[PDB]
Amino acid sequence: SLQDPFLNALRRERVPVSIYLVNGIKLQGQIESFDQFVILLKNTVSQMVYKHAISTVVPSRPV
Amino acid sequence: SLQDPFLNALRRERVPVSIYLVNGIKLQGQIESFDQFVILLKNTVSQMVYKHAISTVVPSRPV
Amino acid sequence: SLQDPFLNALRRERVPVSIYLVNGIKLQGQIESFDQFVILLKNTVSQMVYKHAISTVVPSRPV
Amino acid sequence: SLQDPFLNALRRERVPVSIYLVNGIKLQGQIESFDQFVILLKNTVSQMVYKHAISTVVPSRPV
Amino acid sequence: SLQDPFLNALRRERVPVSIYLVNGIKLQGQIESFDQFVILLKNTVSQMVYKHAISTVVPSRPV
Amino acid sequence: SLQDPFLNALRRERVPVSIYLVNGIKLQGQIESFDQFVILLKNTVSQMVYKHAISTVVPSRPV
Repeated sequence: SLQDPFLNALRRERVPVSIYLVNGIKLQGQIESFDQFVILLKNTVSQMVYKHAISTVVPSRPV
Repeated sequence: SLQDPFLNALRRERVPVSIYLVNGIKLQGQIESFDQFVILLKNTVSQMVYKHAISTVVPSRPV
Repeated sequence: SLQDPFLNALRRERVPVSIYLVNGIKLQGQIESFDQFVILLKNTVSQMVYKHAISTVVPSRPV
Repeated sequence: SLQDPFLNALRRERVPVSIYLVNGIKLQGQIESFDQFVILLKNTVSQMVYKHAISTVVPSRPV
Repeated sequence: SLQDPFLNALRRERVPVSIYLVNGIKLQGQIESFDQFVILLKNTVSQMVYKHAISTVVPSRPV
Repeated sequence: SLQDPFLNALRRERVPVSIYLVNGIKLQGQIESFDQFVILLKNTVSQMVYKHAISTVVPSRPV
């Protein structure tokens, strides 16, 4: 399983990520937390993103 | 695990939220209730939103 | 479970609803019936709507 | 399950239906066959439609 | 029960098909292979199409 | 199944692929890794792509 270690790295390293949604919208922030269905992306406020609506998670720099 | 405590906080605190749909539409209101598949968003009327159609849930202020 | 009591109320009360689809289209009618996957929306004819394509169900008045 | 008796009627009665897709596209023809995942819509040729891509099935007249 | 015989025919007969995606995009080629999640569509190269992203499979002539 | 051998080939051969997303976006890079839900596409950085958001995987040359 790749998803947990990948999201976990981005979390620990408080890396600025771009979460791209299935509709094309680009969300940005740091990954605050995550579970099986959602990812909490912190920014001005924490927003709960559903994984099912995420197409791709792009770190802003190598990890 | 994240989703339930997160939606639960927004509920108790009767916090104005913006639910963004996969189609880009922004719904607004307070979270009245929720289960495994839907979230009741109260406004002028209660509307049943399917989670599968939700991309992101954004509280209008920190919690 | 919120979905079943919610759709059930709209049914019994023969309330005019607007079913919004993931593509943005707004369907209208009364909820004739429903099961795990589809909702029968009566109008001129009964049309079978797949829940997976529904974003939000909006009653035309409080219930 | 409402889906099977509903599609079955449309089949037996060889009723002209409009299948609306999640992308907004309107397909037309008669329902030739169907199973748990797909519907064969006959027209000039039989096309296999995935139910997951169908938003709504609209008969061209009451049944 | 319909999907396998249908794709199997298109395969054996090496029939030019149009695979329409949920996003509207039209793919073309012959069905090289398929299992239960994805379809190999041969063209200039073989491309793996996810069935979940396919709305409709349209043969270019009757079968 | 064919997904695993197909992605595995593209991996071993470090073949430039185009992953097309359900939103129309074309991702490019080499397949670094993959599991049941996601594909790590290496580029400038590794990005985690959800398979559910992938429509088609197109190698840049035959394999």
